[PDB]
Amino acid sequence: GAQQRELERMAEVLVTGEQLRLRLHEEKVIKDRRHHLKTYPNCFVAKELIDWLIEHKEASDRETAIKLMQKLADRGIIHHVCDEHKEFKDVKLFYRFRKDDGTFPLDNEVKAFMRGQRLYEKLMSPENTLLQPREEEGVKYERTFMASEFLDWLVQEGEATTRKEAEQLCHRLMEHGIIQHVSSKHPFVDSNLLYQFRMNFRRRRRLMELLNEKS
Repeated sequence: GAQQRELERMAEVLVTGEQLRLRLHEEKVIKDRRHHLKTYPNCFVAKELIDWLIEHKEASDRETAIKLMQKLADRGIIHHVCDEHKEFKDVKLFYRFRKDDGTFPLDNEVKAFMRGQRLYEKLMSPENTLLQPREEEGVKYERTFMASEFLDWLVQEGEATTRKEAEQLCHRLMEHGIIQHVSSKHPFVDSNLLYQFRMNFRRRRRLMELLNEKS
């Protein structure tokens, strides 16, 4: 129980950080920037991001905005572009998302959540209606999939090169609480059995959730 809850807290930070990284690229808060005759690619200015967080009503004041970003720095989501400041400071210093320079601190559980995120985005797209409601024993379940059909899809979509690899991915998703069997706890089996996502990758997190307990 405790370990699953801790992983879920980890997943909330990964999802929140990633949702933010994408918005800041689209808004051009992250871009290539000059300082002392050099160009620093894919970075943001700390003081500017604080301005932006307040403008977009993600934080009420600078003090709180800073706590939000310090959390992302502590969690390995962002870092100073030259690794010269562990503190997130409200000044003209440049910081970068670790995904954007290939320095993200990876482990097997992080990898699973990132795969899950990438999968779920596809399952939310207008062209994909694999996830379907199903009823079993007078109870209706939302957004279900048959295990076998989900493996077919993973290979079709290029998320796995083979069915074995697709099955292994699903075992990892199950292990880390990302998917679950419908109705009762059960392992993932390539089969007629029904599963659904347990982790929610759709919801737009409020950045203030980063100050939630044990985040």
